[PDB]
Amino acid sequence: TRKTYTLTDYLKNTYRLKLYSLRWISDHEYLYKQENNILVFNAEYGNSSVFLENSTFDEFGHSINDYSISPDGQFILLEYNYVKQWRHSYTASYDIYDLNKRQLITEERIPNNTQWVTWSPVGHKLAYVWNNDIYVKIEPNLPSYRITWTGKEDIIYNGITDWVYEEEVFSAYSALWWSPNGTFLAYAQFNDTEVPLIEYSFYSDESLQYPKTVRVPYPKAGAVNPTVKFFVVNTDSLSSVTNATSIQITAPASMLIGDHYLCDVTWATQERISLQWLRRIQNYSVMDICDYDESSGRWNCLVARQHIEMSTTGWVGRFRPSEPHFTLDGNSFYKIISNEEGYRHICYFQIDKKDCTFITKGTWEVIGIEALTSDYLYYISNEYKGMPGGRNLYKIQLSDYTKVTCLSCELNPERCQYYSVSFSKEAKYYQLRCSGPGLPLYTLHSSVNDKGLRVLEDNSALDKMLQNVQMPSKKLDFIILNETKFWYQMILPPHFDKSKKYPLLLDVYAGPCSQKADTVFRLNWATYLASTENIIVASFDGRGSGYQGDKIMHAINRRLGTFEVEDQIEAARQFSKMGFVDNKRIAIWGWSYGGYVTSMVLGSGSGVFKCGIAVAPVSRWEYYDSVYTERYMGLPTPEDNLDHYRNSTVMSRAENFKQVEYLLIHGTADDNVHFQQSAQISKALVDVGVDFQAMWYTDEDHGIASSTAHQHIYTHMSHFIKQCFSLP
Amino acid sequence: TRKTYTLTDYLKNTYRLKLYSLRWISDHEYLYKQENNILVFNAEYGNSSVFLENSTFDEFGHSINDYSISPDGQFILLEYNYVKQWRHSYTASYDIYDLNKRQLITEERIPNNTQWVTWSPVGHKLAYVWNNDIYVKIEPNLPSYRITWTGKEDIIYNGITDWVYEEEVFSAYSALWWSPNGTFLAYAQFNDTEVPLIEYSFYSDESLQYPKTVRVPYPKAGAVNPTVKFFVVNTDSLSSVTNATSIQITAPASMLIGDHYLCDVTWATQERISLQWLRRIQNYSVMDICDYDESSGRWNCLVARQHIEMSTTGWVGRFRPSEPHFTLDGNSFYKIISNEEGYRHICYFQIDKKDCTFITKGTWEVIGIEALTSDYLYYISNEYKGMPGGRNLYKIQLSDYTKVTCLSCELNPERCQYYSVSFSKEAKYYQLRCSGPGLPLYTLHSSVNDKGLRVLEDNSALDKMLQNVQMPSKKLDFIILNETKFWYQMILPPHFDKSKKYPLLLDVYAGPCSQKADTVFRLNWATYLASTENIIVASFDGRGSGYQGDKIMHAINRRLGTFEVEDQIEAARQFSKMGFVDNKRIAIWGWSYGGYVTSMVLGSGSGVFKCGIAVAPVSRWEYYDSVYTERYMGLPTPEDNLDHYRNSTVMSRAENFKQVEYLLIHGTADDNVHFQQSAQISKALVDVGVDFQAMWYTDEDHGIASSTAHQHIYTHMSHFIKQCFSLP
Ligand SMILES: *[C@@H]1O[C@H](CO)[C@@H](O[C@@H]2O[C@H](CO)[C@@H](O)[C@H](O)[C@H]2NC(C)=O)[C@H](O)[C@H]1NC(C)=O
Ligand SMILES: *[C@@H]1O[C@H](CO)[C@@H](O[C@@H]2O[C@H](CO)[C@@H](O)[C@H](O)[C@H]2NC(C)=O)[C@H](O)[C@H]1NC(C)=O
Ligand SMILES: *[C@@H]1O[C@H](CO)[C@@H](O[C@@H]2O[C@H](CO)[C@@H](O)[C@H](O)[C@H]2NC(C)=O)[C@H](O)[C@H]1NC(C)=O
Ligand SMILES: *[C@@H]1O[C@H](CO)[C@@H](O[C@@H]2O[C@H](CO)[C@@H](O)[C@H](O)[C@H]2NC(C)=O)[C@H](O)[C@H]1NC(C)=O
Ligand SMILES: *[C@@H]1O[C@H](CO)[C@@H](O[C@@H]2O[C@H](CO)[C@@H](O)[C@H](O)[C@H]2NC(C)=O)[C@H](O)[C@H]1NC(C)=O
Ligand SMILES: *[C@@H]1O[C@H](CO)[C@@H](O[C@@H]2O[C@H](CO)[C@@H](O)[C@H](O)[C@H]2NC(C)=O)[C@H](O)[C@H]1NC(C)=O
Ligand SMILES: *[C@@H]1O[C@H](CO)[C@@H](O[C@@H]2O[C@H](CO)[C@@H](O)[C@H](O)[C@H]2NC(C)=O)[C@H](O)[C@H]1NC(C)=O
Ligand SMILES: *C(=N)[C@@H]1CCCN1C(=O)CN[C@@]12C[C@@H]3C[C@@H](C[C@@](O)(C3)C1)C2
Ligand SMILES: N=C[C@@H]1CCCN1C(=O)CN[C@@]12C[C@@H]3C[C@@H](C[C@@](O)(C3)C1)C2
Ligand SMILES: *[C@@H]1O[C@H](CO)[C@@H](O)[C@H](O)[C@H]1NC(C)=O
Ligand SMILES: *[C@@H]1O[C@H](CO)[C@@H](O)[C@H](O)[C@H]1NC(C)=O
Ligand SMILES: *[C@@H]1O[C@H](CO)[C@@H](O)[C@H](O)[C@H]1NC(C)=O
Ligand SMILES: *[C@@H]1O[C@H](CO)[C@@H](O)[C@H](O)[C@H]1NC(C)=O
Ligand SMILES: *[C@@H]1O[C@H](CO)[C@@H](O)[C@H](O)[C@H]1NC(C)=O
Ligand code: NA
Repeated sequence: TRKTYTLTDYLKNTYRLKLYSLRWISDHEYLYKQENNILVFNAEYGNSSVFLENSTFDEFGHSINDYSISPDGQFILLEYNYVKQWRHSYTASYDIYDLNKRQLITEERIPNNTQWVTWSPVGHKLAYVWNNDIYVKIEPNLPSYRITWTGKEDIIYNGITDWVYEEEVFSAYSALWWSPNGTFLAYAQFNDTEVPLIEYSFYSDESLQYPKTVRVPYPKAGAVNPTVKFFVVNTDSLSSVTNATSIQITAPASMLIGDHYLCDVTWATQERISLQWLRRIQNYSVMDICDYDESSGRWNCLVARQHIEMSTTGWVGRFRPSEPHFTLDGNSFYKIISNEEGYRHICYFQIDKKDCTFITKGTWEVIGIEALTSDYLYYISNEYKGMPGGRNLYKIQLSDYTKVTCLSCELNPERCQYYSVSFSKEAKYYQLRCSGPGLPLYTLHSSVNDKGLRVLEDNSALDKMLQNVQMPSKKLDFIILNETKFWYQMILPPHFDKSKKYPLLLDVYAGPCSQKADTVFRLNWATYLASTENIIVASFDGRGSGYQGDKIMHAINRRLGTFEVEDQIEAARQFSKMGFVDNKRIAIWGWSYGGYVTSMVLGSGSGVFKCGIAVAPVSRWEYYDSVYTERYMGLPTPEDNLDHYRNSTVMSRAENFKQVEYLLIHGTADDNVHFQQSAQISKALVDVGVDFQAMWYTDEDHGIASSTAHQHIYTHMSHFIKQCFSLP
Repeated sequence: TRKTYTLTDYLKNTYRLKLYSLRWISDHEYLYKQENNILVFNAEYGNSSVFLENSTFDEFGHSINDYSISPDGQFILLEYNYVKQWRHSYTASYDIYDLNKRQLITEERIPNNTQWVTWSPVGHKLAYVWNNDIYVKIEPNLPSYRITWTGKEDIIYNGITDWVYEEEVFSAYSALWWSPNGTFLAYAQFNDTEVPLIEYSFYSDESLQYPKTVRVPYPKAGAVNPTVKFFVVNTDSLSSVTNATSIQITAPASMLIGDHYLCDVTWATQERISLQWLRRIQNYSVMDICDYDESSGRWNCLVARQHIEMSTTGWVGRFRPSEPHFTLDGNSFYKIISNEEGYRHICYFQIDKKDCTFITKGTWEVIGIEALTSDYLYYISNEYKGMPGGRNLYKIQLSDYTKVTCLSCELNPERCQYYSVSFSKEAKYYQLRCSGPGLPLYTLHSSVNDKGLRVLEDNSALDKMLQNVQMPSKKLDFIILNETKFWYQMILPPHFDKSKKYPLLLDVYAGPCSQKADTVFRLNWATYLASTENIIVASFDGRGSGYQGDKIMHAINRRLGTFEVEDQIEAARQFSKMGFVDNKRIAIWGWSYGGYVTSMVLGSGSGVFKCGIAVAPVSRWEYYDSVYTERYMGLPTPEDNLDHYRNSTVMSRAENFKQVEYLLIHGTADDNVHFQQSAQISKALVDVGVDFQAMWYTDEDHGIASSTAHQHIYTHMSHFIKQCFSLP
């Protein structure tokens, strides 16, 4: 009998997915790491040469974390002393290696404790942030020019985001944007002076006698938010003036009237930048398009070029307004926006005309715009077979919108229903990355004729390994509720027999615009539960879920902890009705938003679930950050939505936990969902005399992702589920 | 069949011990609160009068926490708005009621948030501490005189202790000492300027959006300690026009050479005060005896009147040097010190002679001196039947030390083997309080011929209730380790059958000078475990335990986490070989020092224990406070005892937890054993891949003592022990 996929398999990564991570350096060449050597590949022919031999930095004296080659290929930026901060942020040391001299640069080094570094998009200028101020080096071995003098720890951030902008607005630590040819450097400045601090203990190595208190400016719902300013500096003037002026571009009057955010920065041309601003009530956004005025040295944004994007049913964008993609001349752009039917499609704008033209339509959504040439726009959508959980690449002819070609749909339709893409610098080539439902498959293609050039990685090694394993299967389908299709997936045990009754674990996330039913191939905890423990692991996309239009997505507007919670309960009831589920053994688990929904479900008194596990749950919306929470909830004030903030807490449901077995887990150094949130759940449970199981993870953050903690948490959870389900 | 003593019985206090808490107000009368009325009793005859009717404060408008009648009976201090701080400290509001004119004083009230208040020992003066400064009121209706002006939150403490002095030196918040007739007020001042702060989160009610950070000056082992000064003020010469003059009494030269503590203050006469000082290396202490100089207004401590107390085998005193008991003229005193055989006995000192004379001797110890007259000294000891865990009252004739009379031994030998005592003002009467092995028994006696006047409370009500419950029994016995007897107790299930095998829980504390094997009657968690669950609950006093001489007590000097741990393992090994113990079901548990020892035992690799529970454990001595830790461990420096600090941690034993089931529990707001200690244990177990059970208690302190948390922890621990022992 073939072995199963065991817990140790998952935790030790015995069965490894191979990737093909390339970095395009031109329109026809990419870099790829093979046996620690960096190789340069010709895309057209597939031949390679050694770009940088793996012995080059043997005598460097530090383990190199990552590298970045300058666009002109003259220098390599070496990243070491990597110290992680939040989801995206980290600090590091940096050295620059001169590739032509084959020599490390030892003068005017990037300082230690540098927060962010980026090459210009052309050539080899560098911008970096150190002690919250911006510096620019025109040449790697020459002195830096200081751009800002206002940086102040935890207070003023120049060219980097604060906590909430990193996590919820930009999905990045960086807050600087080079113009296309590197002449201008645009940047944001955040001011957190009056933003309250989250404070928590960090215990460190056992050698530390007194715990440290970590203090991070973090606006919880309704609290004082950071303010923001936007500036542009001419880097070509730095060597000519003692102190080059950063020119401010102010937000429009419609934004200045109240609290607001900077939510997008996109350069259109060498002398034109677009900015999107979002009101703190996030159903109203404004794009300004601003041109450099050579005579005054200022940036001016004509009101005739200003574009309003608003929502009557919810917030603007999936998580924020979408980015524009400008035509080469910068006089028009394409942007994903919600159409009159509530489906997200590509609209084409002229910069000085307010009405746009939709170039795609239908009951499906465009996921992203991937590339734009003079003749074609390339985008990813879930159109194919009406499956919201699939992804394919399409090409639309700009001179004739009726001509739309699916580039990926039929390449391998059994194996490949979920694609992403990486285009070369001017879109001459593209790499397709298939991520399921079969094993991932990486292929290279030429744009001139859309022909497949070669297979880059087909995971044949893993395929061979998996043939000797009793792997689970995945079912993706839908149920019909109130004449609406809602999609679900099930990870099914090997040799699945529909005449038997299986225990079921509902794996929940269910946040707004989430999607937990898809065609992606995963090797995870669920794989083990199904393969070794014969547990069905199900997920369901109910009201609030994404990629299916605004009627579904905006259903939870101002009402988190309602329909998305109810729909998970209803999904479990419908799974029972299917006949192969032991109704005495239904469980639920989730992380973060999934931890909140798990806890809300367990506290609902539905009687459907025996047990559940919440990891790093939100418990009360007033504890979570302003940008995310208010997007869906508005403000926690009596004039706005306080009543619902107060009605949607886990704590208020404490008495109902007497009916279930609950395991509550949280990292003590979670900067995102504060340990506070679980500390309040446990206290409410103690106060009503509810017994439950708990586990804290010392010094772990939201990811509980250290090697040892990751192994420990899944091991602890596995015991809990197995006990609940009476599994030996 | 009759009922057992259940978990609910323990948690809801179904079976209540009655007390008889009296307050002596003279040599002949005491106060006793009965049905919220305060009565005055005549000791000779037992007749009473109502002193204060319960309905006197019906319209008060605040719930009264406690009361304190002035020594002259003219006034009553009413305590309300009680807010607990640490083990002893709290703040409260106070009102004074005039018992003669039957009215509340509304003039010059004691302020809210008062930290400490006390009547003078004679009359009706008041001293109180507010905002860390001392105030004196000569008459309750008159303005206070401000004594100190330097008080500053968390920095300068006048007349109250800081955290470490409260917990580990004085066992009290007060640092004020009135002279016997109230002329002088002596006080200490603590300076915590350079003492580091422990910081931890406090979550508060759900409504609090951001957790608070609590910061407490707390010296961990080897850190900067508070400094201390001592002063005396004459309260008879205070002025409304001039600031009060406090006279400093400085520490002896032998103390000033390095870090030191003030460890005892005891008035001898109206004009003579004794002080004991202790070096930070706590094996050297000095008593000064200081006389008021009426012509200069100074306090002079003659060097000829200094008394040195030191230890070559350990520290000085059980937890600190003992208090002196001065004769009427103050020219001599009696003090418990360790004799040349290492047994603590009463020594008689002349104030100006170096050599003292021991008045008691033998292989047993004096527990405390209780009263002193010109003819007799009254003391409690464990001499009787050579049982270190029993306690009886004795008197010794001061003119002939061979004449020692036991006053409690034979009163009721079967019921009463553990006594404490409360004497009237000049020792004319005494109340005996028997606390086991039978139900507590309170009796009143006259000293002149040791007549047993009357039974005050015999708990006959509880006896009647317990007749219908299957109660456990208690065996107190000894084992021999290496020619020395060491005592243990077992709480044995009802109908105990030595032909059956019972699971066994070892209930451990095992701190230095601890005693867990005694004759005290207790109704606690162990009562339930034995009565209802048929578990034997054993405790053992091994090396380091108290009341059996220094050979045993000082065995762990400079070596915590060694012999006291080994001896618990050895006791369990011996119990496991008894015919009535199931060697497959032996568990261990304890709180604080007991949590440390439990964890050290579970990490020993002994294989004797299946499971255990540690509650608020110490895990590493460098995390614990200076005064306690250094008493036993010296300083954590390479030149002193660092090596042993480093090899006595729980964390180093983590790998050995692989073969046990462990439950780790800690309150998040424990100001004493910081949550940090358990946070480091859990991290070490995670790092070696050991699974275990955990529970945090949000906002609970060292006691985990709120009604709801208390019920929850014992419920959780009960489930854990029952699961471990396979009990339904
Ligand atoms: C891949 O092969 C091509 C062509 O075979 C290489 O391009 C150059 O080809 C000329 C022939 O005219 C040779 O003289 C050179 O060796 C090549 N140029 C350079 C700059 O090396 C190409 O180099 C190969 N690409 C890689 C990445 O190895
Ligand atoms: C960041 O914002 C704060 C206000 O939150 C600014 O601080 C104020 O500055 C003015 C001086 O121009 C003072 O009069 C106020 O006392 C300050 N207010 C507070 C609350 O501190 C600060 O100048 C801003 N910093 C930057 C670089 O823009
Ligand atoms: C470069 O120019 C900036 C902008 O004028 C200077 O920043 C100002 O510095 C002064 C005092 O040092 C402050 O009063 C202003 O509030 C600052 N303004 C801003 C926008 O930061 C900066 O100091 C100059 N650097 C040098 C070397 O002169
Ligand atoms: C990058 O773009 C910038 C902005 O358009 C160019 O700078 C301008 O160059 C023209 C010459 O064609 C001058 O008339 C302007 O004075 C320049 N403007 C500014 C603001 O500097 C720049 O030359 C381009 N760089 C390269 C390398 O082509
Ligand atoms: C202790 O606190 C109370 C409440 O602050 C004080 O009571 C007074 O009455 C009301 C509320 O009960 C307050 O608004 C007044 O400010 C209080 N002041 C006075 C002068 O009556 C009470 O006075 C405080 N006691 C002392 C001794 O300061
Ligand atoms: C308490 O004791 C003090 C000190 O012995 C007494 O104060 C002395 O009293 C006599 C008068 O009989 C004076 O001659 C001394 O000068 C006083 N000394 C001081 C320091 O004040 C005091 O009388 C006693 N008080 C009571 C109420 O008995
Ligand atoms: C008090 O205890 C200390 C520590 O046990 C003793 O310290 C001695 O003196 C120095 C301290 O640096 C050490 O080098 C010696 O090794 C210690 N002597 C020993 C262990 O015998 C000190 O002697 C003690 N004091 C008394 C009065 O016994
Ligand atoms: C966990 N799910 C917590 C609590 C509720 C929201 N949340 C977040 O972390 C929100 N931040 C993001 C928002 C989206 C989706 C997730 C990844 C992210 O990068 C984009 C950040 C969570
Ligand atoms: N056992 C728990 C923790 C950790 C180790 C010492 N400790 C104390 O609380 C020490 N402080 C005292 C505890 C006991 C015995 C002494 C007097 C006491 O009041 C009660 C405080 C020391
Ligand atoms: C970075 O730190 C190291 C070690 O402290 C030091 O030797 C080096 O000079 C630093 N580099 C720079 C660029 O400051
Ligand atoms: C934005 O939301 C608020 C609260 O729901 C609402 O009052 C306002 O009308 C909305 N704006 C738009 C354009 O829908
Ligand atoms: C007790 O009795 C005596 C004499 O009978 C009496 O005078 C005295 O006041 C009484 N004491 C009390 C406290 O009632
Ligand atoms: C307290 O001690 C500090 C030194 O730690 C000293 O500077 C200060 O004066 C002291 N304060 C008082 C009131 O004694
Ligand atoms: C008493 O001392 C304080 C503090 O030094 C001072 O403010 C006050 O003026 C003094 N009062 C008199 C009467 O000297
Ligand atoms: Na009697």
